[PDB]
Amino acid sequence: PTTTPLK
Ligand SMILES: *[C@H]1O[C@H](CO)[C@H](O)[C@H](O)[C@H]1NC(C)=O
Repeated sequence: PTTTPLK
């Protein structure tokens, strides 16, 4: 249910 500084 989250994310991260992807490309
Ligand atoms: C966001 O960065 C995190 C660092 O722990 C992970 O590498 C995660 O897979 C990244 N999200 C995406 C969509 O690449």
